[PDB]
Amino acid sequence: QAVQHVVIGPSSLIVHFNEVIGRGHFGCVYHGTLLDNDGKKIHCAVKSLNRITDIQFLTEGIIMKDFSHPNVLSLLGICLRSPLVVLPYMKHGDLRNFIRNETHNPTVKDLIGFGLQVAKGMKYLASKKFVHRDLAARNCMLDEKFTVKVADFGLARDMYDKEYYSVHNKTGAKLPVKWMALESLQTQKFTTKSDVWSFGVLLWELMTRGAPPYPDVNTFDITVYLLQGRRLLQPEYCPDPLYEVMLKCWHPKAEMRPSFSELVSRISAIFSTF
Ligand SMILES: CN1CCN(c2cnc3cc(C(F)(F)F)cc(NCc4cccc([N+](=O)[O-])c4)c3c2)CC1
Repeated sequence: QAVQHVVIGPSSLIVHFNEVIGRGHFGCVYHGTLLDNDGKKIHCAVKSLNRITDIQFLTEGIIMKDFSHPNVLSLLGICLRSPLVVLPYMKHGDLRNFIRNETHNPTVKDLIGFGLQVAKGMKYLASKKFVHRDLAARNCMLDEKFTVKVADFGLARDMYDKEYYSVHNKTGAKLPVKWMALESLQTQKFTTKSDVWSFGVLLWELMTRGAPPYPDVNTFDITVYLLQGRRLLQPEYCPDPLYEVMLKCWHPKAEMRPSFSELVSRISAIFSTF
């Protein structure tokens, strides 16, 4: 109820409804224009929540206001007036689309840096005891300054690409099966260590420039596949030490996996060497 420090004046926001920039299960995302404190016009992304009809409990992602880090998506505010969420505009869309685009030329070193940037955002989130539960290349955003923001959390949580989700049907939980840690597929619960397993998959996505993981393994078999110790193979252009980092993320023992803080050290070292 004490949300007032996040409310945006409706006469201070223009939502360009004719320009859908995204569609999630909870509602569309539009290009918008925001009048900032300094009185300057700024681009923004506005997310409508029209699908959620009854209940409000979603707004218990309001804790995202307290989050602040260059690699985590900030909340600009909410506009009441279907409640609307106002978020920064991300020039290059989701990380995975950006790298999949053949008219783009990210270098091998760009690709590793995107990876490090995510590692830093996850480091920050881990320390605030925040578990993401759906880290993947399609859920990171890339701004004009080519800064990666970890997204799809808090008021921005949604499915923007249902292709890779299963819906549990008993709990309604949305499960991105090919990004999920082994223990998660078995117990259906998520921890920082399961975020670390997903981060590994994210890395692999980067080095393949957004190839689909385990293309020849069907969704059912994925579990025995992992139980047998099979893992994603090294991409043609992934430096040996980086692949080594991926393997650590997928150790069958969660406690055995590196922290996000260790991942920041290792990737940063790799980013500088060569
Ligand atoms: C044609 N273009 C691609 C999309 N465009 C944008 C630009 N900014 C966006 C900002 C957000 C937000 F800040 F809310 F995160 C969301 C967009 N699209 C929905 C979306 C797609 C993929 C992932 C996520 N996400 O929350 O991880 C969200 C956004 C889509 C830019 C121009």
